[PDB]
Amino acid sequence: VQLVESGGGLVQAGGSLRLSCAASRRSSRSWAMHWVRQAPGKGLEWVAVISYDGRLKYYADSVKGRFTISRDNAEYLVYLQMNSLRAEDTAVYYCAAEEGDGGFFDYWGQGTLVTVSSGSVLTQPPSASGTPGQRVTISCSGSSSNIGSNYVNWYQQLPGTAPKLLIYRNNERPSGVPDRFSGSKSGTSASLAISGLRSEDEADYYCAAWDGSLSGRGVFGTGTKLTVLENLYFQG
Ligand SMILES: CN(Cc1cnc2nc(N)nc(N)c2n1)c1ccc(C(=O)N[C@@H](CCC(=O)O)C(=O)O)cc1
Repeated sequence: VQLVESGGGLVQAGGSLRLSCAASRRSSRSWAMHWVRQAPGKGLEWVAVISYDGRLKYYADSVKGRFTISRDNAEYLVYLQMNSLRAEDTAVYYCAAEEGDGGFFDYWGQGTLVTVSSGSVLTQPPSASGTPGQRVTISCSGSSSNIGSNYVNWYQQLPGTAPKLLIYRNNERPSGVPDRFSGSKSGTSASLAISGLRSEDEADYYCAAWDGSLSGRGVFGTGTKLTVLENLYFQG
């Protein structure tokens, strides 16, 4: 199962660009489909969601009134129509899939880059580091409306790759995520714990929840860059 975005490229400010998200296989389950974007060198920003039947849509405040999400279930395509494009919309655009109302993105496309030419917040520590074998913790603090009212998920983004689900529903691990990774949630905060730190763990880590009067909008944490130091932690 592979999601494939297309339609990216260079576009003039004020123009309209339509992105598409296709799937390598069809599913018997019902999937809400999302768009998530990431400006070069910046964090993930949730953009929009469409319900399985197209009845319900939600948008981030930064794109409301300009972007339209739609889907063609017969052709098995999801669209993001980006109108009135601004320089600030320059980003890699991912389409992501959520089964029903689970609240976590199981599948991500590779993303498509959009360059526009002009010529509440989940707080995370910006940087974390440790030596091999050590245990590192990464906090994510929100409010009663987001973390205090929803499951918290965690996503890992290795350099030059699409984000991947790491922890869902506060503390559950997908198949293929070792028990070294563990999540917890208490009140308005959550934390990701990485024990037995390894070189492969060097990546960006994002917490994620939902917000709004009915938690209809997605929200990603500010992001934490984890560095696995090429150093010992003995005294000497
Ligand atoms: C999330 N999704 C892609 C998906 C779903 N709905 C869409 N809906 C629209 N309108 N457009 C798409 N791009 C689209 N893509 C999936 C998810 C899982 C499976 C999948 O695991 N299929 C298994 C069978 C198990 C299953 O049905 O889930 C297989 O072997 O083919 C396929 C597609």
